[PDB]
Amino acid sequence: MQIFVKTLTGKTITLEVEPSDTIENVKAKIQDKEGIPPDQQRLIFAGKQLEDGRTLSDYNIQKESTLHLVLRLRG
Amino acid sequence: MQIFVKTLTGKTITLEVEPSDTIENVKAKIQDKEGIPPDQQRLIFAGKQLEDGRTLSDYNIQKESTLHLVLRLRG
Amino acid sequence: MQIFVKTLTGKTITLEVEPSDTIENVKAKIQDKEGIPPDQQRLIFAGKQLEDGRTLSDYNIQKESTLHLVLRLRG
Amino acid sequence: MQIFVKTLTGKTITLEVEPSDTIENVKAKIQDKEGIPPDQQRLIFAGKQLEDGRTLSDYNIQKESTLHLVLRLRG
Repeated sequence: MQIFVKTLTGKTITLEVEPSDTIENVKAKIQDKEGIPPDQQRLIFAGKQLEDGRTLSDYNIQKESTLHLVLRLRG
Repeated sequence: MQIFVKTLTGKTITLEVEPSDTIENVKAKIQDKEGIPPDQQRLIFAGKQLEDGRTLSDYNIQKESTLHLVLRLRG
Repeated sequence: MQIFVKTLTGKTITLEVEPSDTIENVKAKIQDKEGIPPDQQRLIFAGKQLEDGRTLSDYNIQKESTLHLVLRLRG
Repeated sequence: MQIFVKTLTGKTITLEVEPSDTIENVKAKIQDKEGIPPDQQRLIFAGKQLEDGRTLSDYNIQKESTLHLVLRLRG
């Protein structure tokens, strides 16, 4: 299945994922596509920051769902 | 199976792959060999731009097939 | 299950892991969260240095256990 | 099983591996332990450079075998 990740300027990243993929896997795929390492990534769905160890289905993220990407800064 | 990845100068990278390998896997292997991360890579077969989440067999890419590698620039 | 990795100022990194995870996998997860590559990491449990090729269950590390993270320097 | 990776000054890296592990997997473990990425690594066993896609058993690499590590430079 396909989902989308959007930056805050509305730039979009298209991903191929499975419901059993962890949020961490999704971050790895974002790194694969954009060079942004997982530790610098926060993903948000329905206003909620998503935890690395949980799956997409845990958050009811289904096909064509849109996630939001923001940076994690040091400190 | 074995495939070749050619740069635009005709330089060749030899890879060992399975038809069920994703294009992303191939890019990982190119990184394993040349240090070029996946997000900087564009793979082309028969003039067709190749997507990370799909497999080699999805494109009918066969033994001794040649992919072409070009860089992805920012913006 | 969830474990905690503690830095020496008592800063905490929380991880979701399986007992069958290798120490190396844990290091990969720490890299996923903090950007610290595995080779720079030493993990300690009950005063004992943990080996990359071994599992968490090999060390009898269970849920809510605390590991300590230390740096590996050159030479 | 256990194998050894030796530099040309004879410093040793100890690895635990499977016969079904690829040469690339070993290079990944060498990166995990020393921070040297696979593309900069050449491994030598029995006077021959080892190809990433082969398994250890393809080269008849056995328990207590020692591989030799040399750098790959740009050309």
